[PDB]
Amino acid sequence: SKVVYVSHDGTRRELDVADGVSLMQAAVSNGIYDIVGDCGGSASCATCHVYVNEAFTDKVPAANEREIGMLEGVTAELKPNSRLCCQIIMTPELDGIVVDVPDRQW
Ligand code: FES
Repeated sequence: SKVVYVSHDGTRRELDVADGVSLMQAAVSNGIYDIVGDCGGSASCATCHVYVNEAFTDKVPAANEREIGMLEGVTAELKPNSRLCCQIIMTPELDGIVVDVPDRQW
């Protein structure tokens, strides 16, 4: 299923991501270096911060309490569409989801 990662400079990278893989796992394993994923995906670090495109923000499962506690500490601007992408699990229904990657994670 297609996921489009748009870097801060505007370059769009479309990856095909298998069911059940987090957007963070697909990013880090494919050289999307602007997503760090330091804690390994347990919503313990805030370094997989992305901005979910408005056409998909309400299409993905809501942020649980742990993700909310960690989003508080993102280093780039926190926005209404900020999410930790290790919390976004790919499904066929999300095909085409676009996320914009901030210019910093640390
Ligand atoms: S990889 Fe650590 S919060 Fe997402």
